[PDB]
Amino acid sequence: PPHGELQYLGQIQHILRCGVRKDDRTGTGTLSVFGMQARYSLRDEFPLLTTKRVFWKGVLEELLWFIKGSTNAKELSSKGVKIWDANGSRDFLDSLGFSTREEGDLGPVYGFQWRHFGAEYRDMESDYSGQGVDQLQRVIDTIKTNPDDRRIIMCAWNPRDLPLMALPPCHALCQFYVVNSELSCQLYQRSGDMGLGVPFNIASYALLTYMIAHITGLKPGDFIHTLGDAHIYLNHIEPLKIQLQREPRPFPKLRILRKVEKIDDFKAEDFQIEGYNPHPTIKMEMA
Amino acid sequence: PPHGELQYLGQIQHILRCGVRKDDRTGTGTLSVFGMQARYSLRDEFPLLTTKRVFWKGVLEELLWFIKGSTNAKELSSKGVKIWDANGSRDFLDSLGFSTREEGDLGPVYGFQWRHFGAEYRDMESDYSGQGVDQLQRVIDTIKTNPDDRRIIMCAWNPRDLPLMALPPCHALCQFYVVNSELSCQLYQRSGDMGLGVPFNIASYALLTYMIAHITGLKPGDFIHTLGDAHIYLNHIEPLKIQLQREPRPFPKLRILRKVEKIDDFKAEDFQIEGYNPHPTIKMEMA
Ligand SMILES: O=c1ccn([C@H]2C[C@H](O)[C@@H](COP(=O)(O)O)O2)c(=O)[nH]1
Ligand SMILES: O=c1ccn([C@H]2C[C@H](O)[C@@H](COP(=O)(O)O)O2)c(=O)[nH]1
Ligand SMILES: [Cl-]
Repeated sequence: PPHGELQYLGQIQHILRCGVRKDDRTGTGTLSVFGMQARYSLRDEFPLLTTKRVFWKGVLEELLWFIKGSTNAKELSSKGVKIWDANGSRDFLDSLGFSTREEGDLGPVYGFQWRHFGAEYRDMESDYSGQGVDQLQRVIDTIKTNPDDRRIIMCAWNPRDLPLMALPPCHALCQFYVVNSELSCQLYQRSGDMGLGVPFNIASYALLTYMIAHITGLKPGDFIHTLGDAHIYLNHIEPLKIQLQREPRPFPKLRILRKVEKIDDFKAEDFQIEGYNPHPTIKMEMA
Repeated sequence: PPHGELQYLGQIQHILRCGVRKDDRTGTGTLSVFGMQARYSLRDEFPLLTTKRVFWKGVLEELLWFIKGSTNAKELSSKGVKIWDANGSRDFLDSLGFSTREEGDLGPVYGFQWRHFGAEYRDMESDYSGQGVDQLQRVIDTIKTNPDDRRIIMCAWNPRDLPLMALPPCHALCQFYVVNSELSCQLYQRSGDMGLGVPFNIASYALLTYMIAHITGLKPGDFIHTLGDAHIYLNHIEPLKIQLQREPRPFPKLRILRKVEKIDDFKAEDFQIEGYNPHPTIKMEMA
């Protein structure tokens, strides 16, 4: 029975061989395929890639920051995870014509869309309690009451809010699915940087699934990752060919250390990755 | 190259062989698989299924009806297509608690979200011009000016609006992609009745791509159909095994009969399906 990591490595291989050359907004150049889908089993394994070290601290801390609805890069910055920092900087905000906005204000990105979809965004300090739709809690209650439901969706693509956003979300929607007591999740990702983004993104949605599984009493099933524009940046080709030579190692397991009742209650300390000794990190220049 | 239709038929097969029983509200039951993807080439052919007849005129009228932003079932019904009629009727509306709604008023469904995303829904009679995001035109404008864009999305899944819709959308979002003068489109369909609904859905989005390609000077590229809950109703199993007997006849072609430059300008008479040779319609009862 093949290693789950092979779905991912297979996709890189496919894009390297069949991707078509396609310029991008950043100017870097890509090899590009439109429309891909892979399936990672969450059953007694957590698919944290092993052919390079993935930023597990970043994934967990960033997901908790989404859960709490934060739209303040500094709030994540402070937990030791700098991934959003450039996007909240003075210069960049200015780049986009957001001169009035205070630094760190990312606008109505994921955390606001997850907890407050449709509320009038003001700034990153505002109290949004009980405004907009709480999609994350709705997904959880739907699972608890009607697992057969075919509309368990959370959606961060808000055409109305895109003008106000630092970055338009790559992870546009996700759907949950339950049969035989197993919770699955399919993410629609409109845009995937295969090198730097995608491994992080898989870990991030798998983690969401385990969290949701845990508070609804279900076992984690499958994470189905669907891609729009799946791309390898031209300058990721060499780092990736090195990656492609390494041997997958067993995926870690993910242990949740205490029974947790509300998704809001999860703390970073609740979670232990166990058995993860990946091949070394591989830097890939950000585009 | 294998017939495109085989993608669909092989999905039916997979669900028959591999799907798991899952209940729905009707008490029909389904076999179900979560997460599937098929690719239909649009180059010089049009995937209107041939192993049963597809309701092409329903497809074309319905798509033109969405493009106008209509949410009134009666406007479609006057074209000879009755697919939305039940959902707009006095008894149905009452069943949803829209006791005071004019009959035909579907609430903010596809047409409204496509043309007026995020406007406050009034009724099916209202003038909406100027309000909401005209996602369909924005997608068009973006294809002409910035074909490389990885953000060309139209979203019908509006959590704010769901409580007011006759039905929640099955097609939650679609993404467009351009490379080498070819326009592709991926649909994310959260829920697919494989027998009754999917061959229709496929024709629908293939048609839309053909329309947009036309007005932007592009060749049709690929249609990628992604599915969440891909299901066969138990009372379709037998009809489907009849269908699987049949061997696909070359897909017809779509000719568009005149130069049209605004998507609103398309009329049904503008389109000819040429060389469609389906086996007979197979009746499949609505769940
Ligand atoms: O979680 C994320 C965020 C971004 N990206 C990549 C995809 C693109 O390369 C780029 C976003 O830029 P656009 O697709 O918007 O051009 O970052 C990811 O892979 N994952
Ligand atoms: O364009 C459409 C609309 C509906 N359905 C099917 C999918 C489900 O069987 C049902 C919708 O019911 P829910 O998924 O909302 O329960 O209709 C389609 O296949 N295509
Ligand atoms: Cl990483």
